[PDB]
Amino acid sequence: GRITINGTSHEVNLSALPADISLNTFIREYAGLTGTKFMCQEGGCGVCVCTLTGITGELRTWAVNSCLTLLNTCLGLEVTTSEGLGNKRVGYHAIQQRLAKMNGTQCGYCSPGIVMNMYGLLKSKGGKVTMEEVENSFGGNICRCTGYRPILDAMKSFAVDSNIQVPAECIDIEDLSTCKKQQPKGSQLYPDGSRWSWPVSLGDLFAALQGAVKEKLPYMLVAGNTAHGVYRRSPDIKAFIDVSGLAELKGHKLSADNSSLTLGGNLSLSETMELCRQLENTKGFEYLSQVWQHLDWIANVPVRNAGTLAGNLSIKHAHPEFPSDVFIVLEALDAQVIVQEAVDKQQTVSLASYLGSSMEGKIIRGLVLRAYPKERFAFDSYKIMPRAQNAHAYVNAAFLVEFTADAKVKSARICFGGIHPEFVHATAIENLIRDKNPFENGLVEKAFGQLSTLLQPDAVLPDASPVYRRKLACGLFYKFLLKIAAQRKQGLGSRFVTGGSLLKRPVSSGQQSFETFQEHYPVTKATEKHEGLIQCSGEATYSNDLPTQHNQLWAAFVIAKKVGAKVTKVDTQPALDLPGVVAYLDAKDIPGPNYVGPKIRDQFFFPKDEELFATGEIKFYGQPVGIILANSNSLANRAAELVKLTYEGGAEEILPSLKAVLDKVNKRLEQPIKSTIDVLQLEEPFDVSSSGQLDMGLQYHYYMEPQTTVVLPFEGGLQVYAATQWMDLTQDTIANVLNLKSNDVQVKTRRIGGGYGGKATRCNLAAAAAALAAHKLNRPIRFVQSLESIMTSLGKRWAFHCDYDFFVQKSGKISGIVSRFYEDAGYLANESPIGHTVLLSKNCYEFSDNYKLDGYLVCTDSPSNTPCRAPGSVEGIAMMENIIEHIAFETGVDPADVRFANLLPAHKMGDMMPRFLESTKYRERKAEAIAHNKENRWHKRGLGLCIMEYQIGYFGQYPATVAIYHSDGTVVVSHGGIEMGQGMNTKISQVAAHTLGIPMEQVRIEASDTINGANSMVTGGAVGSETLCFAVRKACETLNERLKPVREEVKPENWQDLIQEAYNRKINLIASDQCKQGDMDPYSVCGLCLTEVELDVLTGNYIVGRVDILEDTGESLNPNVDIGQIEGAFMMGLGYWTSEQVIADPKTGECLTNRTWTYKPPGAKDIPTDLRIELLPKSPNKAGFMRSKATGEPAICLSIAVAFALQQALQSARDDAGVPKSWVTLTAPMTPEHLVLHSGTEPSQFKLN
Amino acid sequence: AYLDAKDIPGPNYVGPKIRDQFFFPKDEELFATGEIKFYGQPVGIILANSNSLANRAAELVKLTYEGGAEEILPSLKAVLDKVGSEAGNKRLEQPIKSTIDVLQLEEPFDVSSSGQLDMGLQYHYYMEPQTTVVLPFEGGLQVYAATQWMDLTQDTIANVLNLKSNDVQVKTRRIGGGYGGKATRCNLAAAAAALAAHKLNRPIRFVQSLESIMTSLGKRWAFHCDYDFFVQKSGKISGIVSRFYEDAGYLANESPIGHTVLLSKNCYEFSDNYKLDGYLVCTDSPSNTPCRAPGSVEGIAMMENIIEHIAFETGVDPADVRFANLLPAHKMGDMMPRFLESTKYRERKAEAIAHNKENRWHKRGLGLCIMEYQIGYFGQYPATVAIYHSDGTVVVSHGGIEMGQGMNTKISQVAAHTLGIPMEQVRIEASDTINGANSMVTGGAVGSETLCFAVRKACETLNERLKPVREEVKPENWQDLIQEAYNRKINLIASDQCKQGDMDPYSVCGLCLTEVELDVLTG
Ligand SMILES: Cc1cc2nc3c(=O)[nH]c(=O)nc-3n(C[C@H](O)[C@H](O)[C@H](O)COP(=O)(O)OP(=O)(O)OC[C@H]3O[C@@H](n4cnc5c(N)ncnc54)[C@H](O)[C@@H]3O)c2cc1C
Ligand SMILES: Nc1nc2c(c(=O)[nH]1)N[C@H]1C(S)=C(S)[C@@H](COP(=O)(O)O)O[C@H]1N2
Ligand SMILES: Nc1nc2c(c(=O)[nH]1)N[C@H]1C(S)=C(S)[C@@H](COP(=O)(O)O)O[C@H]1N2
Ligand code: MOS
Ligand code: MOS
Ligand code: FES
Ligand code: FES
Repeated sequence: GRITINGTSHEVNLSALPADISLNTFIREYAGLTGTKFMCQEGGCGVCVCTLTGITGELRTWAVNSCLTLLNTCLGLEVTTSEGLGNKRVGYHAIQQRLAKMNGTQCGYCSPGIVMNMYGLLKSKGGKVTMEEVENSFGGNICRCTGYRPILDAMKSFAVDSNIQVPAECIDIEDLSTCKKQQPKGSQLYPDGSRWSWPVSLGDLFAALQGAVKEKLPYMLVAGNTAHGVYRRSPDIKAFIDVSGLAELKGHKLSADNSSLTLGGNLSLSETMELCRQLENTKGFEYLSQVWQHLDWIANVPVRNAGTLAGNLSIKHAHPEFPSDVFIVLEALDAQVIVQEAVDKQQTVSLASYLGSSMEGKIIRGLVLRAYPKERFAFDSYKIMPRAQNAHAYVNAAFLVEFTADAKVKSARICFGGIHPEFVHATAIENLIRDKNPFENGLVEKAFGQLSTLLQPDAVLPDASPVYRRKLACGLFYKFLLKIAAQRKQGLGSRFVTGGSLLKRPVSSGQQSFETFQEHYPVTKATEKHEGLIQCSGEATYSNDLPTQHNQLWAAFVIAKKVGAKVTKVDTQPALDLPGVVAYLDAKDIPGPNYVGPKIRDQFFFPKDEELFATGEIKFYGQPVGIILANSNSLANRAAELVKLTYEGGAEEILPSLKAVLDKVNKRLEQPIKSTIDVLQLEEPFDVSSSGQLDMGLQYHYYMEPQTTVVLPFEGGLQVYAATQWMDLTQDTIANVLNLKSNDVQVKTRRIGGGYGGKATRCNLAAAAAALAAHKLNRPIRFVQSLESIMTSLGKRWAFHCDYDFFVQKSGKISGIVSRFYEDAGYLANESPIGHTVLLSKNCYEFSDNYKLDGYLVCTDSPSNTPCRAPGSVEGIAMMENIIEHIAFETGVDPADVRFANLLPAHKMGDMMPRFLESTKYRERKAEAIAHNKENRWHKRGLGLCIMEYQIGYFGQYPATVAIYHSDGTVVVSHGGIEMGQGMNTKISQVAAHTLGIPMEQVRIEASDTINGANSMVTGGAVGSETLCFAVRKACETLNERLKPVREEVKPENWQDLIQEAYNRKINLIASDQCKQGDMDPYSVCGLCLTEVELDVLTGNYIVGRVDILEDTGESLNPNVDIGQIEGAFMMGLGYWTSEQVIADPKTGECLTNRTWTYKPPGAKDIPTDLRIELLPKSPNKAGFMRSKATGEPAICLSIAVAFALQQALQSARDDAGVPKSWVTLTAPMTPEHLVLHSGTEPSQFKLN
Repeated sequence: AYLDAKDIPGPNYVGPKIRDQFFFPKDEELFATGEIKFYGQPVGIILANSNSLANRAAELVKLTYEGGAEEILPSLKAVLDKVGSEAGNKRLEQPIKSTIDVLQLEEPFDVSSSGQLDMGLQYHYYMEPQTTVVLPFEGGLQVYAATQWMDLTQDTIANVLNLKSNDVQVKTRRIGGGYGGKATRCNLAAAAAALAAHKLNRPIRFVQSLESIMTSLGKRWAFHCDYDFFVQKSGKISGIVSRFYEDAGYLANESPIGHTVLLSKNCYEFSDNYKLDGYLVCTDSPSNTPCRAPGSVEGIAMMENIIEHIAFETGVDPADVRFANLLPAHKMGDMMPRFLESTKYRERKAEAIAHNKENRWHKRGLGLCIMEYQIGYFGQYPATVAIYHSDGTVVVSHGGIEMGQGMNTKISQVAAHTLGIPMEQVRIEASDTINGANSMVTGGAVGSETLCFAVRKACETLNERLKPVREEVKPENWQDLIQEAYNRKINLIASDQCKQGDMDPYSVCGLCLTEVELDVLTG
């Protein structure tokens, strides 16, 4: 057994490894290379992406997901990880260096995956790509920090057509212009009774396959192992047969007369796509440009490189409910399947026949496509997704229409997926249009109506509403007829034409405007990130990058699934029967209080008791009752699912959502905010009044580093390596739950791969579980929570509902507001954001005894909700800006004019807003959207304006130690702050360098720990960076004071001499200080966003176009850091208002949206096409630190501008639909589903003229 | 792999970027490049996948030599026999020239004699062998070094590898004995392990075999003394002439000779009547290094041996020769009479002489030694102390190295005493180059008390901060005080140091009486 990684050979003893070990597990735990991450384990996120190289007799390199690829299919290949491309000593790779120097890495957890995707892309294309291709290729790489713009600028600069400005220190890429697969003979047996075969011929395959069938072994024909990503591979699989090495299952044959194309069953989707580009200029196969487009909508680059045609169809075969895009395309083209059942025994059958017949002992040998000449055949297809890429379809469709000489239908194949498991063809519609001209009077009207009636979609959560899916399938057929009308020069009505087009998305771009002041350098300089290069190279270590410890085990939660019930009996035997499963631990094992929190509690974070392990009534679906420990992460997760719980009782009403509780209205409601106005008096006169609602759901943090703690038993205490924003609380919780001394519980947190609030407190269920296990079993424990564990058992941004009345003059001037809001706490009242909702409820508007505000905390049967970027602040701004927009709507006054009518006097927003509307050309662009909306029925433009005054305040204390080395005058800092991607360390390095008077490069920041970080408050509130900067500058001012007398006496010529002279005098070159609440004055951050959208009314899909952001950052400590904070914050908010959606099962309470398959944050193509950010000039802060303002949180509150833009577009559709002019409740999120449901569209409106 | 001097990025030099006159006056190579200076001089390293294989493979690397020394002179005796005791040769220096060119007696004498004192090398025999483990880490190095001086280990590695000091982090939790042999000789293995870790980008473990340690590394400096004494019948010293020679091995670095001179008079009275000349001798042998009480051993040995020789020439009892020479109104004058009385010296000394008259082949002996040992301070030593708000437990991380001498035991007592909490509540964490940044070597027997001073001072800062809170809330217990301090955002972390001059120097008086029995036929 043999694999090459980064140019080094590894002998693989297969007998000793799991049969199903992933390339990821092998890379991380056996080669010891921790650059390659994991998070989703299912192909959706990209953090695990590496490249394979193998033998036309030429070397091909392609990206794969290391989490999905099985080690045993990689034998003899060369594996490349980020570490393989460069490192500090040998020099960083062009791609690594370009991503760091162009500000495309924050937390850094996605950076290696990004680098290796780009490497894969460049190598597969002989180093020649377009900017468009580069932007198309990162659908599989989720970044939660950068908003992707700088990632796209960096990677686009490698393109032949690059128009990107590259920094002059960036090196040039090597020439990329254009090892053999190992295939042992016979099987390889495994202790557990598993077999691998590496057949070279079809004879060998059928030997292996007949073998497996006769010994009654469940088998798998292994290509990419990507199907696991969609439906988990059965544990019952014993015979693995690698088919990635059979030539006979690859390749293609154009028939002699160009009448048919035969495709290898196990061509990869990427190979099928390259084959499409080659044959799309061949008469009769021009339609393969549409097949290419539909394959480009499937999954992402690495899944398409690894995944195969036959693999996909095998999913459809096993799972009829699976709306395969390969299936719907091939069914519409009447593809034939070559089913082979021995070396000399094969049948060519219809797709439908393949699907209806057993495949036991049989393979797909190939697929047969016939020629469809351009003018005689119209072929088109659709995949409507909730975001731009890498999301399964609401509905997909493929349409094949043959036309006779006199423009009539000879035949039609009209196919939909996402309707119901037995629906394929719209048969009544194919028969309707047969032998007719589709454009003849009344036919399309009759066709919709009929189609609308025959679509009866199922309703299996978490799939979208049946009503949306029916309206979508109809709109798609309409869209097809509009498109082919345009192509065949059939007359259409001016207002209907664009209905047949897909939205224009140009190559995205950004602009940044900011000031720097050389007189403060290195402060206010725009710099790379302190850890940028180590983040991109995979040198940077996170908690789970700790090396393999001897006798280590992995932990996973065992969960209760019955809300209101009590667990009376636990059977662990099925878990413990698996070899490598060691133990189960529950509440009975906890020495100390069964409590997740500190010994001394407060009234904000910790007012309500929270168990580590449930001992009473189960409070939510997913509540942990214990942990399994096993010798692999895979086995721990699988064994934990096998522990059987017996329940006694159960709640007869489960209310797992804010809507469920409020619809039933009580012990679940508390009223922390009670207005001093009992009834609004409104003595002022008013011309317009109305009532409305605002509804905003949960948001999953989606940090790319999962919840992680490693605990080592050490010299009678514990060493804890925790991904936490608050080490002190981790330490406190572990010491309390185990009855230990805190000084024996040492926590080290060098960095975390994002937190956004979700690692403030929810890190401690896993940290305390891991520590419990390490303490009891006296062994290292690794607890890397699965995405499903995190999303099922841990909380999220609090959901928000508001009911309001407003009373205004015809100018939009507010006479009164009554508002009631409810925030969804989950099952515990802890960590309420309601204070900040109230703080920002007035935004920048003038009130006078005329704003009645009542606020309720609501407990639901769901995980305890937690802080998420700008908690309370987002809802406070959303609430007030919504009412502003609703006012504009009812009064007919422009939204800028309602804001002007209501602004506070003598206010910064009064200078900023007019200058912003001037520079963004707001007035002409608003008139433009309206003029366009008048000319077009199915494509609508909106412009949304959001303004804000965000409050910044300080809390807690943060220590910092600074030491100068006498050897060379270089500096180290270890502090109580956590670097989570926000550039705390970058800013700290500039401040230490500025204060001491030395270069930035001479400053290094070390790991945060419970020595130099003892007692430190949680890193959050956006003030972390400036707070640690205050601590470090104070410590450095102490060093300066000690150095001053040595300066004056020896008058040194340089820093090295000053420091050695101070060492000779025994000056202490170590200073420890802190920053505490009150060291700095609090302040506000004013921001404005203008967002432009184009809405496709028929699908609900939109493209966010130009976005303009102006924020007061004061004099920015680092414009690069602050631009990146604004883009990231805005983009997380753009997610909240677009594609991110959490669905709780209304009968069980289970969080159904619990993996990448079912939860969709912004991708690379979901961002604004034109992102322009301005840091306000000539605006020094009188308060805070060094004239600067925080940037980590405020911009997420401006993101509702996107919803305001879709709202204008949706209102224009409603107008055209004849809906009486009426407000539609704004919703986080504004999904395609939401917009089609409220657009007033009816299939009777589907006209050609 | 095999690595040698060709693979060194920076200077081929074991030591700091900025050198002194005591530790680093003379060039020392990591790997030899021209003339081999001693048998066992490393020229490179082999790296292998086990300790056994690495050691076996080292012996298989085939060296070809050219030329070779006329005469190899590997011991103090060899250099003095071949060169003579007179310095007018590159191998002999005279750091100590008596201001007396020739001794003139201002007192008359009844007995004169000449003698020699010969003391050889001593191997430290630390039970943990010379050990360094180096990990590549975020473009830098993590260094797990068995060292008495992290700062020198960091400085040396950073210099030889052309790295920033802040990218070379040394952690030393404890060592299994040092006794001076891990002050500087640790850095041959540490520099080599780091070079390999940096070049090969893998973890390197260097655990030096006993043979490697005793062949390639130095030892307690050997001592030779030639002396004349001139005394009265009583044993009262009229004059001494003393020449001594200390064996440096091939380099003059880390001379103990200054300490030999400081204790040469021990606790006896002299009047411009002690001629002392001291020579440093370079031998074809590993560079010799500090070993427990370097120079102090030889200085006391020299003076006490002269007392014992005087005793034997005059027939006066060794205690009585000491009485005749004691400095006036000295602590030793109070201690020695009480010591001789309580040990029953006079009786046991007579019992041994009586036993010896009766038995030809089984002889008894009684040996008396007295000393005044000088304790002085040098360098700066940092300490960081933190109190946890959760439970009031305390952690310390400092620039001292625990090598068994009980430094952490004493620190915990002092931190506990200063803060007013039980000892059990105090933990000491590993020494590192962050909280121990720039810290001097742990040696000179003052390490423990110097760190105790640094820790006490940090704990006094914490008390000053706790004082206002204690007077305001009048707490029932320490945990309540600490949590109230945390509530008011009092900083419960303090960092401070102890430097030379913070405490006053002093002497340690001691006496020893030893009884032996000797089998004359076997030895
Ligand atoms: C993140 C992600 C997103 C995706 N998005 C989409 C999407 O939007 N639309 C969509 O349609 N699909 C989607 N897919 C599915 C993807 O297309 C398939 O997983 C892939 O095509 C499977 O091929 P494979 O080589 O990986 O199969 P494997 O997992 O290796 O094998 C799958 C099955 O096929 C069988 N098999 C393999 N070769 C043959 C053969 N020649 N004859 C018979 N049986 C055979 C095996 O026995 C096995 O049971 C997605 C997958 C992932 C991971
Ligand atoms: N890259 C990155 N940026 C981030 C976060 C994060 O986890 N990763 N957290 C956000 C949140 S919720 C806060 S409170 C701040 C935390 O750091 P700061 O207080 O130093 O700005 O950064 C913000 N920006
Ligand atoms: N157990 C033990 N005791 C020891 C040593 C040692 O290595 N181990 N070294 C000795 C030497 S040479 C010195 S200088 C000191 C070092 O510690 P101290 O200076 O704090 O007493 O302890 C002495 N006692
Ligand atoms: O305070 Mo930010 O971690 S929700
Ligand atoms: O000073 Mo002791 O380390 S020879
Ligand atoms: S861990 Fe592999 S794609 Fe997410
Ligand atoms: S930098 Fe991309 S996920 Fe944090």
